[PDB]
Amino acid sequence: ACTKNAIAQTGFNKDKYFNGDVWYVTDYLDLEPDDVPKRYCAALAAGTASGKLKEALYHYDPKTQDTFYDVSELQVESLGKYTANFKKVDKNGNVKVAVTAGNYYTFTVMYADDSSALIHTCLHKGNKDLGDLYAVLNRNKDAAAGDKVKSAVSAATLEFSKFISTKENNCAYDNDSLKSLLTK
Ligand code: HEM
Ligand SMILES: N[C@@H](CCS)C(=O)O
Repeated sequence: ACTKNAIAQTGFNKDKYFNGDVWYVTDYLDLEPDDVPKRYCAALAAGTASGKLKEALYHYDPKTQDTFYDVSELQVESLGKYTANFKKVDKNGNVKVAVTAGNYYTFTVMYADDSSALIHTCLHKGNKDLGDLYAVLNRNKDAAAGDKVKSAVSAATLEFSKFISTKENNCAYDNDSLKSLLTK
């Protein structure tokens, strides 16, 4: 279960974050890691399509090859805090699993600038029991975390040394599909 009420960045710039470009997860902190953690790579595009906030997600497990995409409309709870009903889609946006109540994640932007971000997310999916996840994002895949985002990790009272890096995972990313999914 999730346990954190993450605080959104003061002065969060939504238009800059939701600009249609891609964010890569470079490091993450899972508060309830499984006994045997599945080391996935992940990226997202966040944008506005016809006035609606949207996110497209990409997950890739470089060992199992499991690969899946999602698209969500985001609903606003407050500035920088969203609730997202996801639908699983193929890379082209064709629906594989429809939106359903109880399948959603919350998403809080704790820090963001031009090139980096720190987010919190809580996933709810069926009758699964999932926990909090923090993620460091960068506009450049596998970019080393800079001082601004690392300081934000500290200011959130988290220890960056506890985060798991994706940068040495032999990750590959379908960024063109992520961008085009924003309309789907
Ligand atoms: C490296 C970072 C991440 C890892 C290691 C990771 C891992 C996973 C895993 C193992 C699952 C399968 C859950 C299950 O069904 O048992 C999953 C699903 C999911 N994750 Fe992540 N995740 C990451 C980042 C993110 C981010 C940043 C978001 C939201 C912005 C997100 C949203 C979701 C959603 C919505 C699903 C369910 C998709 C579906 O069933 O259609 N994940 N992730
Ligand atoms: N909260 C998720 C992290 C990946 S989205 C989990 O419990 O595995």
